[PDB]
Amino acid sequence: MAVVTMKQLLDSGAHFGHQTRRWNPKMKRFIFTDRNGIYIIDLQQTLTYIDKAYEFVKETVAHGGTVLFVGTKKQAQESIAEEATRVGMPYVNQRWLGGMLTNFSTVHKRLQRLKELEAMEQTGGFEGRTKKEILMLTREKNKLERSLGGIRDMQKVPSAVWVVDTNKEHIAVGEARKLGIPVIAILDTNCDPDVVDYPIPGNDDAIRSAALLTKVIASAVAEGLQAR
RNA sequence: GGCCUGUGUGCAGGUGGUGCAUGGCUGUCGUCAGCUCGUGUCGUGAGAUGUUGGGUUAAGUCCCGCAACGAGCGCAACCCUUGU
Repeated sequence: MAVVTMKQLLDSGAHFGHQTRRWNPKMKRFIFTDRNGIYIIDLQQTLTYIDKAYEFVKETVAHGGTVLFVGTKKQAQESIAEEATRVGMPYVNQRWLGGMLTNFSTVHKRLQRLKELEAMEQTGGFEGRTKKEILMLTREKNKLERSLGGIRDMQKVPSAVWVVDTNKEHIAVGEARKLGIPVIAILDTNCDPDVVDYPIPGNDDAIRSAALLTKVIASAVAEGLQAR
């Protein structure tokens, strides 16, 4: 079962991959052909694996669970932010700090610092805070927001992750597979299916495709919530 | 009770030794800006990362990046004096 299909999928350009000289030949299971020097992806496999991952995220969220959206790539980051802001789920789209989920104690302590600074802002304490103090702490708040702002309310150690461009975000994949978390991911030709559990073999270098895949995963988690 | 008196007894006393047994204090590299730690990660491991890289700074000062995130001692500032 899929909310979308080949037509409204390849309207974007998800069927594309990368050139024939940058690819993991584990992808052969998902290769369709080679055209214009790039490989083309088996969208039937993408549909059945979309169904797999949809059922996965649905049952996890219904049992009580959370997905971390990670799309630091420029091609996807704004869409990732949009869907994650809509559904109200944790996300990062600017940078992955090494240790977000495996040094989560420390990263959560710095989230507590962010909330302390936001309570400071609520108090509007500006007169006891000198000028360089105000400016350096605003810069620090902006750093903490750019990095962790998408997960202000996390305190989870979550149950799933949603990756764009494993090659770009190999740190999150390693942290997940080290801590025992499942990762759904957009598998392009340059990616590795051995690390991804419930993949989604689309394009990562295409903004429309990444937005579309984030949208269907967003809808899946929304229905997993509505099933509560 | 104090005070001495001696019998002495304990013992005081030693600027007598060892600063290669020691504290304390000090010098010194150097007021140089560096030295470290927790967690995480990499590595069989010693260890590495952080703390490297680009730029900037008097400065590990700060920024941008970055499997690192942070913290601490140091930097700077708080102090005195001089200058309106």
